[PDB]
Amino acid sequence: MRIQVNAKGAARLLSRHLWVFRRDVVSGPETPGLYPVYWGRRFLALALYNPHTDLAVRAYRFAPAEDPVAALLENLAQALARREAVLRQDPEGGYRLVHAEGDLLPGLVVDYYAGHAVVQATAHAWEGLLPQVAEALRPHVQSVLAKNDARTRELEGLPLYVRPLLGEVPERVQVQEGRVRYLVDLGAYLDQRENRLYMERFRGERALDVFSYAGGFALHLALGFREVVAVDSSAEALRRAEENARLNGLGNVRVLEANAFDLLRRLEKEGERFDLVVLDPPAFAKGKKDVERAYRAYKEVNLRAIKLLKEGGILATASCSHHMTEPLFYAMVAEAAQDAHRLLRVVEKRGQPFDHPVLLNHPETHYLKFAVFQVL
Amino acid sequence: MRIQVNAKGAARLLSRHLWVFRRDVVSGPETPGLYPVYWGRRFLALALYNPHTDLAVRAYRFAPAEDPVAALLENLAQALARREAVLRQDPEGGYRLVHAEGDLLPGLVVDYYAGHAVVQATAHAWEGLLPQVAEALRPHVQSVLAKNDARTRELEGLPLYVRPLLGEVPERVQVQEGRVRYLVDLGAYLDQRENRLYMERFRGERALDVFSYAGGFALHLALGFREVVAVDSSAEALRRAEENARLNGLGNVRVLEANAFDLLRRLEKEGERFDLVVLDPPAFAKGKKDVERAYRAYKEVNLRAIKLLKEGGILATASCSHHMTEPLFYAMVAEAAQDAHRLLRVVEKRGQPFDHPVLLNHPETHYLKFAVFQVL
Ligand SMILES: Nc1ncnc2c1ncn2[C@@H]1O[C@H](CSCC[C@H](N)C(=O)O)[C@@H](O)[C@H]1O
Ligand SMILES: Nc1ncnc2c1ncn2[C@@H]1O[C@H](CSCC[C@H](N)C(=O)O)[C@@H](O)[C@H]1O
Repeated sequence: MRIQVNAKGAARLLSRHLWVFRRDVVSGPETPGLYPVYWGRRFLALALYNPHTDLAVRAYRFAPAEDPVAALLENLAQALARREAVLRQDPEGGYRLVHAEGDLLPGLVVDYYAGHAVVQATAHAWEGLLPQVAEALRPHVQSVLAKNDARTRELEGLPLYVRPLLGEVPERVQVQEGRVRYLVDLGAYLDQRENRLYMERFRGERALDVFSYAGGFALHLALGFREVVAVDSSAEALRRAEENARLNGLGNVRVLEANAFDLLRRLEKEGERFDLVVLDPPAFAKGKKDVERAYRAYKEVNLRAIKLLKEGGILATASCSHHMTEPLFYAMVAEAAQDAHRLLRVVEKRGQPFDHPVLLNHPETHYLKFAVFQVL
Repeated sequence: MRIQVNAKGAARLLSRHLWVFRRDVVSGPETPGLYPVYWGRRFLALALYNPHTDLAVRAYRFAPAEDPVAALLENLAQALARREAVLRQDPEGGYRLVHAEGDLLPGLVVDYYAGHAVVQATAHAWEGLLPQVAEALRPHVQSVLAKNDARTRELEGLPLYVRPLLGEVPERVQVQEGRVRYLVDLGAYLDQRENRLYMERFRGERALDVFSYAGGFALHLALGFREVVAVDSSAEALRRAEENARLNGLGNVRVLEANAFDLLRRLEKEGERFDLVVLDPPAFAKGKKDVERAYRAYKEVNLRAIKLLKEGGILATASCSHHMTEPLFYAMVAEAAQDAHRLLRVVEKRGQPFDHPVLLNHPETHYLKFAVFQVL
């Protein structure tokens, strides 16, 4: 079987982007699987293919190989390899083992929560290879969970479920993130792992960790701040926080359930002023249409946090959405510091950690933005 | 005396940008100096003012102070302070003491080359304060040179010259940059200091440091690469390189005078292939008009270096021009890796070191872009 694509799709794969959408496909196999892609009789790549989706082709190799399935399971080896050296030098931390496209393993995500792996396939061809994927994980895991309930799997013609693929997987587990530890529900945002560690270098009296979830940022901040106030919407989240709090021996970490948009503008009126504020909200946009409205949401919250800071305070602001490009994200923060009539010096601009790889030729692998500013 | 500005200029200073151009000024003192700025009878800031230039106002304080000259010399203290802690923990390295606008000291630049300071005033009001500036520098320098030959000083109505402002300043001096040392002509690009140190983590056979000047990158690379080949135009530059080379005890550092644009496309034909390439060209654009042509220049050289790399090699590419914004710079590198049909993974994205501060509300303080990619 061969996948044929037009001149547009051919150029995309030659520029090294991995996706070819349906409208640029001419002919393709009858069923989902691993097939080679051509532009006439010129080989372009090997790929994960689905004939029933707008995103039809997902390249994982740009050179012909004897066995397409071997080549794939090969990328998985080299992807697990790039980690290991770190997996044995900190077997208790939380790291990503496979970051889909970024590791040339499209539609596959596999996270490591200190021994207990969690696989996540979202491309049809993977579903049947879950047993091989698990085989490569045993030399490092104590178990493997298949969390395939993603609503995204429905577009692929895949069933929604969740269940073990090796050993026995607990209900939860603790992760050693630097000088602190946290729990995961076999919940954890490994993307901000190294940015949370960055925050340990700051000292001060009051710190306000907004959109904190389980208080990942608060635990690190509690080590250098008199008081820390983790804020969130889901009461279930703040709870995991208090739990992570005591588990570390931290008393200076009071939580506070509420809607950040009301809590902030309010704290500004009551005269509340902090030494460091961390903002780490969620997408605010599911589609290219939310970009406009999302921009305002992000702006408000940042404008507000800036006003809550004392002269000299630190602002750590972030975004994880693929709809909030980096130039936009930074434009917004400047729009916020502008309206606030406050001058922010740039402390540092960070992105995604090494275990969440980014491919230049494939923009969609780049979503995390993390910046640290000092108000003057 | 008071400086009056229209509604546009008033908004610029309220958004915390420091410049107000001539067309947004209503009334101002008869001669250059330090005056307060108002929008009607509403105080906006203190500033360095020149009535004969398009760039009329340069804010250095956004609050009224008893003594405008004291406030200025105060910013200078807090600017020298932010360094010192580092100046005593590495008294032999090269650091920037004053980065103009970024330190709220407009039109003033003062570099430290291991004890020997070099001041550079480009705003008229500073010229008469050079003696006070030098006073704040003695507690740290062995001398102070006034390199005021910048062609830019002519717009300000200032004379072009160069001469000592304290002690005796040598003809040259060595700087301790990490695990290597280099010479300066009382020549040195302190902006790339911390990016050169970053490069020490790489190992490999052949490394090609293009646009190297005195071989700052080559000296660091020689520590982990079999051979290193510093390239440049000015033969006088490569010479300082060989000198810096032997001074470190490095034999694996051959230089090569030539025009990078010819040398690269050529090396591609001769089949030359490297393990790491560093590109650190100059502006390529003096004005907003060169942006178009500059873009192509930057693109070519990057496209070429990418083709010279082996599968797995590292590319460290940079830009120091204020006309090549960051999104443009990264677009160009993607355009290059695209045309090259090579897939580049992002190793790291860095900017300017702490001693070359950037102000969010004032874009012109941000010019350095430094990125590291791994070809796959
Ligand atoms: N409108 C809203 N107001 C306040 N918090 C919200 C919100 N909408 C979502 N959130 C919370 O924002 C959080 C984003 S995830 C936070 C990640 C956390 N800092 C870590 O590093 O682990 C979620 O926990 C979510 O419950
Ligand atoms: N057309 C050209 N071809 C090759 N090199 C050039 C060039 N134009 C300018 N250069 C060289 O590019 C260099 C830019 S400065 C290099 C900085 C150096 N890497 C350091 O870290 O100290 C200068 O030394 C300049 O002489």
